[PDB]
Amino acid sequence: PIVQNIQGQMVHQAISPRTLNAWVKVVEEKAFSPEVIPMFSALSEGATPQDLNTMLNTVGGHQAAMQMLKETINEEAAEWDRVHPVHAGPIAPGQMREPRGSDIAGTTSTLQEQIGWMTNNPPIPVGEIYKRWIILGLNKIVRMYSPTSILDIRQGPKEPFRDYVDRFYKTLRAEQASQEVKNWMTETLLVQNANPDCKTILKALGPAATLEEMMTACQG
Amino acid sequence: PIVQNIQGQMVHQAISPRTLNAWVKVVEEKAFSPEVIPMFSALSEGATPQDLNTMLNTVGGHQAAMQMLKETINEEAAEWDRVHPVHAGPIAPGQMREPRGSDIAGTTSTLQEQIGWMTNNPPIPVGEIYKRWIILGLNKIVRMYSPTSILDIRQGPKEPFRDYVDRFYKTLRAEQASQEVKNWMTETLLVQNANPDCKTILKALGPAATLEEMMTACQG
Amino acid sequence: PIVQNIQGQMVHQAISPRTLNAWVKVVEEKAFSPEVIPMFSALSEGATPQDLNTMLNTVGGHQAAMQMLKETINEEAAEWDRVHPVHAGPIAPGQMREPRGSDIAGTTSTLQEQIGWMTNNPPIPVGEIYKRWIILGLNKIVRMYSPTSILDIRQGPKEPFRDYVDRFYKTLRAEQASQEVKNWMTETLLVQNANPDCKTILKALGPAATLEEMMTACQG
Amino acid sequence: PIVQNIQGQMVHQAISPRTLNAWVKVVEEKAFSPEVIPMFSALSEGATPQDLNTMLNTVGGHQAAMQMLKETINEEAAEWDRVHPVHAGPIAPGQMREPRGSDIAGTTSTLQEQIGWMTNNPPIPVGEIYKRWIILGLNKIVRMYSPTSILDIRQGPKEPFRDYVDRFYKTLRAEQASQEVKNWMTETLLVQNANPDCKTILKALGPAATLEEMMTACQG
Amino acid sequence: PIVQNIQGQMVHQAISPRTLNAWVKVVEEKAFSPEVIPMFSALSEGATPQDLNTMLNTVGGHQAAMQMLKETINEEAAEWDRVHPVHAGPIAPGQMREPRGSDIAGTTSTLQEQIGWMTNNPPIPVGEIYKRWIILGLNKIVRMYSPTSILDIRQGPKEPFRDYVDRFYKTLRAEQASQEVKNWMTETLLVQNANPDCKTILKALGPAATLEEMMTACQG
Amino acid sequence: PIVQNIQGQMVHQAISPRTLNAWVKVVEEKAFSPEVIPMFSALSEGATPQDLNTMLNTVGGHQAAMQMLKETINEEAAEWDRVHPVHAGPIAPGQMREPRGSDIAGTTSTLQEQIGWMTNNPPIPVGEIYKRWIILGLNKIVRMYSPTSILDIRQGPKEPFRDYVDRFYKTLRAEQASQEVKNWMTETLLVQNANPDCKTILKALGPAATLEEMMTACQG
Repeated sequence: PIVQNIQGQMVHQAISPRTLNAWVKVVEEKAFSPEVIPMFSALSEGATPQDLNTMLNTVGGHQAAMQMLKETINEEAAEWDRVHPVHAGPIAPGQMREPRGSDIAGTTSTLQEQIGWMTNNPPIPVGEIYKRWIILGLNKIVRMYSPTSILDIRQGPKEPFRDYVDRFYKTLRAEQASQEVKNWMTETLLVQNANPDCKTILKALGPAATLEEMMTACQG
Repeated sequence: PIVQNIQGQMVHQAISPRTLNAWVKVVEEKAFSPEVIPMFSALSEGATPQDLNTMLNTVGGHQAAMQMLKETINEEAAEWDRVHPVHAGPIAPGQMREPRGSDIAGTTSTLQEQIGWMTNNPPIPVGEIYKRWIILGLNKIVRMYSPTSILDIRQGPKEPFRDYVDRFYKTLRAEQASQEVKNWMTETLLVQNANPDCKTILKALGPAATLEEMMTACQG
Repeated sequence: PIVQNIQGQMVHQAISPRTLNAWVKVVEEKAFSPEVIPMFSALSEGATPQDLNTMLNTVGGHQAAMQMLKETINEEAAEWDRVHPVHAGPIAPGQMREPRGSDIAGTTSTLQEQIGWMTNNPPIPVGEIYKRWIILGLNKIVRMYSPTSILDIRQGPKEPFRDYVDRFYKTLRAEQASQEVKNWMTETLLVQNANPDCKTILKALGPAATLEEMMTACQG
Repeated sequence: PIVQNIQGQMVHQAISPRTLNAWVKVVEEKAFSPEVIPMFSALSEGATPQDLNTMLNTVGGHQAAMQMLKETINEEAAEWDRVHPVHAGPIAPGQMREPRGSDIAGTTSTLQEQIGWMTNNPPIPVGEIYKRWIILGLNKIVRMYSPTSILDIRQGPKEPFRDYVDRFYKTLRAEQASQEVKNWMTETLLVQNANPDCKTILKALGPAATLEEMMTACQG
Repeated sequence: PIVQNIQGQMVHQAISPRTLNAWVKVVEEKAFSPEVIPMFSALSEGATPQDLNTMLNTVGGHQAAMQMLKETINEEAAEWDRVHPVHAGPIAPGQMREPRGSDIAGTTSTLQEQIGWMTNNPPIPVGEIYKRWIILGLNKIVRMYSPTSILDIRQGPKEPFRDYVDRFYKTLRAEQASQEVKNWMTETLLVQNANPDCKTILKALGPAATLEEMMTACQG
Repeated sequence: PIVQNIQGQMVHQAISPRTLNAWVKVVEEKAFSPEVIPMFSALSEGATPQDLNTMLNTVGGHQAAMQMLKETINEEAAEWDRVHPVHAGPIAPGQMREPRGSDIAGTTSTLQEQIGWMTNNPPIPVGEIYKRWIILGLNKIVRMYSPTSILDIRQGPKEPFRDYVDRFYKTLRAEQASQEVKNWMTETLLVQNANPDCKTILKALGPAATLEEMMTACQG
């Protein structure tokens, strides 16, 4: 990943083994849960497409998820090539040729060319584009790992309200259908599926009730 | 988070992966203890709102508590907007606009806008305000996670005074109240709920005795 | 490796103890899984043949695999020396001589000659060729460690489609066939070797079958 | 802490997470040994009272010891405020006001006042006083934590002299008496409490008994 | 060890504690094996003789091996003295004296003299010579630590070919002999000591069969 | 410990928690062995007397050895004060007062005075003097922790020669009576205490025999 110097300029730097070790360990230990996308975006800030291909190929196991991510990256690269055709002929001396989708992916280009793209004037953010594509692929992967659907949630007679709302919001963050649909769901489905006693305790507070009073009602 | 860089010019330095790993580990190992608040306040010194959002997203589990935290952040932003209205219009070329609640919460504010609001003279304390909000939310969470009420703390027949006062002060620190209420409670509740064998000893010392005198009295 | 100094001449640097410890640890911990080749290509970047020989010699155990890798390096060096004539006699100053196969292997050269061949104009990628040879050898090794063949994978009656495709893609990554033949295999045998229920499901799905829709169809 | 820049101003720097991690690790693993006080004084060097409050609040468990430490800090602050009058009214610019005991404790101030008091000319060190108070409190704690007294140490018939002198000097390090009383006891009760055989050996050694001579005499 | 410091002026940098801890760990777990010589050469790149003495003193246990190493260093020093005589007399102000046989081992040579001998132009390769001596000693020690001879390696009746060839090549690498002798040793011993069925299987392939074909013959 | 900067000057630096942790771990895990003195000398290069008092007070357990070290430091300081009396009266403006015997230890002087003493013109090496004293104390400690004497060594009928020579050289390095006496002992006591069969095998080679042939004789 590129790093700025004392005078402000930046140059390529070898990827730290600690970053790769932490990424592989968090992938192994935390599997594919909603909290891998923020850590992935934090680990590889400013990473070249070669570094992202490294961080993806290094993930042993869960090869189906990695194949899904590869297919998503392939579709995004095809759409990028369709929306931005590259020109042919001689290239200007002060400009380097613009990358194609397969080259934005970093599959058929050298590291020096990535560094030249990233440190050009004006700079070309190939790393950020490929990171956005990988984040979309990881969103689709965490959607696939979702164990249950949002509608099938029903609290057991003994399962505490805390565990119920924990499971609910876990699969809700794993759903990621939309934002306003999520807002409507947390109003309706959250109170629609409570245990009868605590259910009517929550209905006593009306729809204006917030989550804090919703929990301290059934609390104790 | 931004940091003083040689010489005297603050530049943006992205959050280090080791800090995120330390935060994930402390939330995994210590769950939601009263001490986490200081560990969180010390791990994120001078952090941009984006860094605090990253540190709150990287949490694994406890989704209910994170939801209460987000809702209290929204409530604090609404109160800030009700107290600090924002006037619309074109901005000054050299001075930045006054941020709204959504600009403080890092939801709709780009990283450059936050860097501006922080490094500008005079500085806008967006980081400290968002930290105060998150600290209020964490106080709510740790006061909710209390297993038993402070009024129910009672010593066993052979439970030593050591573990009794340890558990009592732990629950009292987790409990929420003004300092004078705690000053009254440590004088009215501590000696009364003790074991009678050592309760007589504490009564023999006196009502206004300090903690160390009673502790060395029932020592052994 | 050879770290490129900021706005200055590229300076040689000894391999980091951290890098070597991470390498020996991943070897010992994961044996020879298909990701050890990407992780090796990641750890060893811009490294001299001396660095690569050190990284290979620090490996303890699997001496059969090490001897096979050395035999592959010897075969590659023999082919290089056969298809590339070696010049001799007096050599003009400021121009290094013709690198032999035994020298590009690093068994008959020195760090000075390696750095000279990597700093010449135009540069000669001695490191990038020796790394290519090591990757060919590691590919042979990981093919030898393949427990089962690819044509002999059959889904269990209870073993789910996710686990089946995970094993299938792991064996495909281990497979030695060319990429053009590799595609037809994942297009045909994936749906031709599954259990009858989801087999008929994917048959009703028909052509243009992609992994995402396949896994969404075989749900439940 | 307050790191002194090389040829520059003493720039303030937030406590690194490593310091707090080591502090919580030692206070968790080693409980309250006599040496923890030296390690605490080592980790926190030139630290603001905010840093010391953060280091104390991060301690998890042993809440009775923390309450005793806070009571000791309160007593020291009361004494400081009693024996030092506090000025008020308009204060000349460029000169900070009189530091109060509750203010020298850092409970009624921000980081700016502490940094100003630790940068004034002449300097008024708040850190070296608040650390002194914390060390007095930790000394009271480690004295309270000692399981056995110094006057009640007796060597076992089979237990050798080395283990006996180890326990004796550990309890002496935990002792609360003045240094002259400490010298008196380490001069007399050491030989006055040993096993009769080596007791007579050390009596034959006579006056000017020195520890290495004692341990060389009691050999075998 | 000395290191190239910005810009172009080598200055002395003391050995880092982490390197010493890595060395102690590798001489605690790996103990003495063929892989230790390569690890040692990588941990001590460009080390002054004082650093190598420090790294050889920190080894706990195995005092016989360290004594062998010291005696072989003395023997190499005597041979260097017998081959490179040192003339006595006053030294020139510009250039340094020729190091004696014991000035290499860092016994009577101060650190400043070694730094001079290394940074002078032309440099005196004291570090590489002492490293060659230590490497000869380590080769002696690892050839001594061999449990059995290479002639005694024989495969069990049901012991798979994998473990047999692994153990055989490990003992052959630990053994000390010229590579030319090993070329006959392998073709004479590998096939003969195998299991009778696998013996005939390998003999069916041919005498000059490579290792990979011989392996894939009895694979499984 | 002081550290050099880019301009070449040195200034105080806070002691790293990693150094303290490594020292405490090596002191406890390895207890007292001849290889604790090189580790101590390597860990605290350039450390101020305050840092050495930290590294000594931080050693929990083995308080008798620490008291021996304190007594040795006290005797060395008394001898230093006797051999170098300090002058009275006003001190010159360009010179700082020379440290007394007790102030070399850093017991009654602040850190700033140590830094001024170490970076004066000309510099005064108080740190090196106190390190020499501590190394002498540690030598006496490892002398006391020697389990057996050098003369009592007699190899058992079954104890292998390797274990015998290991124990011999261990307690010989732990003896440190002298260096030429060590050279006489390794000639006489090593050959005088062998098992009769291997004893006469060693006598077959005469006194001119070296250790390598000495061991390979009894080997196998």
